[PDB]
Amino acid sequence: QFPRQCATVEALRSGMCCPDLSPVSGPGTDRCGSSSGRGRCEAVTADSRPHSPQYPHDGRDDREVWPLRFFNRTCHCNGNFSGHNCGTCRPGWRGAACDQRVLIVRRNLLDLSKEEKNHFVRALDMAKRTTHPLFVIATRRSEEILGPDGNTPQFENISIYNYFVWTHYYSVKKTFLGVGQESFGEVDFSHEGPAFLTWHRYHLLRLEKDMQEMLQEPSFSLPYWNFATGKNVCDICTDDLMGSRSNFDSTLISPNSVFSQWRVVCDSLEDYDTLGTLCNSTEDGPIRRNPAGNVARPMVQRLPEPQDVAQCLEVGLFDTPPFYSNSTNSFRNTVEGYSDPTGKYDPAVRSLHNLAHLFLNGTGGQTHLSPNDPIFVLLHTFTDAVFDEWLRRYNADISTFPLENAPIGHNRQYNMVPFWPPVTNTEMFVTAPDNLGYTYEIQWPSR
Ligand SMILES: *[C@@H]1O[C@H](CO[C@@H]2O[C@@H](C)[C@@H](O)[C@@H](O)[C@@H]2O)[C@@H](O[C@@H]2O[C@H](CO)[C@@H](O[C@@H]3O[C@H](CO[C@H]4O[C@H](CO)[C@@H](O)[C@H](O)[C@@H]4O)[C@@H](O)[C@H](O[C@H]4O[C@H](CO)[C@@H](O)[C@H](O)[C@@H]4O)[C@@H]3O)[C@H](O)[C@H]2NC(C)=O)[C@H](O)[C@H]1NC(C)=O
Ligand SMILES: *[C@@H]1O[C@H](CO)[C@@H](O[C@@H]2O[C@H](CO)[C@@H](O[C@@H]3O[C@H](CO[C@H]4O[C@H](CO)[C@@H](O)[C@H](O)[C@@H]4O)[C@@H](O)[C@H](O)[C@@H]3O)[C@H](O)[C@H]2NC(C)=O)[C@H](O)[C@H]1NC(C)=O
Ligand SMILES: *[C@@H]1O[C@H](CO)[C@@H](O[C@@H]2O[C@H](CO)[C@@H](O[C@@H]3O[C@H](CO)[C@@H](O)[C@H](O)[C@@H]3O)[C@H](O)[C@H]2NC(C)=O)[C@H](O)[C@H]1NC(C)=O
Ligand SMILES: *[C@@H]1O[C@H](CO[C@@H]2O[C@@H](C)[C@@H](O)[C@@H](O)[C@@H]2O)[C@@H](O[C@@H]2O[C@H](CO)[C@@H](O)[C@H](O)[C@H]2NC(C)=O)[C@H](O)[C@H]1NC(C)=O
Ligand SMILES: *[C@@H]1O[C@H](CO[C@@H]2O[C@@H](C)[C@@H](O)[C@@H](O)[C@@H]2O)[C@@H](O[C@@H]2O[C@H](CO)[C@@H](O)[C@H](O)[C@H]2NC(C)=O)[C@H](O)[C@H]1NC(C)=O
Ligand SMILES: *[C@@H]1O[C@H](CO)[C@@H](O)[C@H](O)[C@H]1NC(C)=O
Ligand SMILES: [Zn+2]
Ligand SMILES: [Zn+2]
Ligand SMILES: [Zn+2]
Ligand SMILES: [Zn+2]
Ligand SMILES: [Zn+2]
Repeated sequence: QFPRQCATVEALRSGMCCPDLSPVSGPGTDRCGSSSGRGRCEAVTADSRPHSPQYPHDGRDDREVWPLRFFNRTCHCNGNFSGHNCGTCRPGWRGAACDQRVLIVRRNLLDLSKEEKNHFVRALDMAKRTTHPLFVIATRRSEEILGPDGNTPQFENISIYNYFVWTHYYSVKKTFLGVGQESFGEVDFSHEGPAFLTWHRYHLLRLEKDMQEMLQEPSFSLPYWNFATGKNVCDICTDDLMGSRSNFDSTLISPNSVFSQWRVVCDSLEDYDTLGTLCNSTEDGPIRRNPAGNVARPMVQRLPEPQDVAQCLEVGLFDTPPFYSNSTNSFRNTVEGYSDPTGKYDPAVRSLHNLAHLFLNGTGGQTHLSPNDPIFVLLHTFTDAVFDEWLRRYNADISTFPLENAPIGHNRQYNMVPFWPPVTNTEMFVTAPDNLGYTYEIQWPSR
């Protein structure tokens, strides 16, 4: 989850992740672009406030108070600069002085031209195969991060797209259970709590930026899938888009799609939970997808109705106690899909976002794997657009987003795990057009 240049013995020893930008006088000369005034190496701010109760709780999880288990100093950027070394710009700005406004437009995948559809599928396929230029991932927990001989960092290179899968995995995986140790209650830093929407928004912003850099196309934008159609089919499961069903195995993707060649990451839960390792960059096994084919669970065999979206946008409180999968009259819990579209909780219901995932009946609907299916991108940009419209309706009213006692990872000033550099739920809780450099071309149902 860290810049390559800080995944070292010295950097972990110093507790500093403050890489050079333009070090002309030898190493360590231009930390955070300080020599041009772009930023400075400073102490990190991490959320101190208490999280909702956990039984048991020994507090040894590396994700608590992220990222202080690893680094306590980072680059704090000035003005409109940003990035791990202050070498780029805040979203909505570009140029060497980061003084030129930019606005990109996220569009319905089906409204794209034939040529733009092909461009998008080629870009995703390239992200799947190209090494992330900046980040490396840990294969081991903190206490074993330097290897058996105490001098070998257990980090691996990873593709742009696989890094997107890994960060989601790391946010949901179980805290490691030794011998004789009673099983902990489950935690989730990115679902089942108010950080659901701010977490997934940043996730997307980072993938978009990585792909813009990979293509050298500053204007590249992620499109969205309008899943609120009521349909009994996936209307983007064609061989020019996300891939139709294989005629040889109805849970596989058509071999006339590039996505039939993708192999998934993070699918060895049993090894992670027994050996106490983390997901590494080795791929293993194809995407499984089978839209509408969950015969056991019939409620999951049709997609959300258009009016499900108009209804959830009436729910006027962002979230409500106890800030969890059983909140009621919570906009967040409604869009996430644990409560019906009017606001009303009910443990049997699956709506909106959760329904879209479960409809896929495969890789796309297991929480540790789901981003391995690229439909995840398009389902999350749609979910984000609903979030953005709610932010516009209700003047970005953050007041019900709890400062304390939310499930771990979900307090308002938590650094969303495991993103780098540190970034709070607060920073994503803004209207995108004016604050984050992007808008959606979309029409809402008028009820
Ligand atoms: C910011 O980070 C600095 C730590 O760097 C890493 O990054 C953070 C994020 C964590 O991951 C951290 O674990 C990493 O090390 C941090 O400075 C570091 O602070 C630690 C904790 O105080 C220092 O270690 C302690 O040093 C004292 C005194 O130094 C002696 O060193 C040797 C012995 O090894 C001999 O020369 C003498 O005995 C010296 O007196 C030790 O007494 C102490 O040992 C005891 O505590 C540890 C656990 O803390 C036990 O395991 C031992 O058994 C002992 O009971 C520690 O080893 C470390 O030197 C220091 N590093 C540097 C480079 O300065 C800084 O404090 C953080 N800043 C803030 C604001 O938190
Ligand atoms: C995608 O959809 C598939 C079909 O809906 C999902 O598979 C089904 O998942 C359910 C829920 O876990 C399984 O239910 C269990 O069934 C066993 C009994 O097993 C046998 O059931 C029938 C006979 O009744 C038999 O024909 C099957 O071959 C099984 O051997 C119960 O004892 C358990 O308590 C539990 O209810 C189904 O078995 C399973 N069905 C099939 C056809 O596999 C699949 O999980 C979905 N995948 C994803 C990722 O969403
Ligand atoms: C990266 O992650 C993969 C997935 O966890 C690792 O591969 C897996 O490693 C385990 C443990 O070494 C293998 O299990 C063992 O297999 C032997 C031989 O069949 C068996 O006798 C043992 O009882 C044990 O179960 C597992 O098969 C293997 N799976 C795959 C896909 O190869 C891999 O080692 C990780 N890499 C690093 C650098 O940690
Ligand atoms: C992990 O990757 C680094 C960096 O790779 C470079 O940048 C990537 C984004 C991609 O573009 C690669 O094709 C690039 O090569 C590798 O770094 C090289 O490592 C060797 C020795 O390990 C060193 O001699 C080279 O000079 C390094 N180059 C740079 C730019 O740092 C590294 O090897 C990879 N690690 C493993 C285990 O494969
Ligand atoms: C809603 O469900 C919770 C479920 O338990 C916890 O909820 C979150 C805090 C989550 O982050 C996890 O730690 C847990 O799964 C119910 O919590 C219970 O609350 C009662 C009353 O306050 C308490 O005595 C219980 O011990 C809690 N449960 C556990 C597992 O300890 C909560 O009551 C539910 N509320 C509604 C309105 O249904
Ligand atoms: C930088 O960008 C923000 C984002 O909208 C803008 O509001 C602000 O006025 C800008 N300030 C500077 C330092 O130019
Ligand atoms: Zn804790
Ligand atoms: Zn998710
Ligand atoms: Zn291009
Ligand atoms: Zn209908
Ligand atoms: Zn999701």
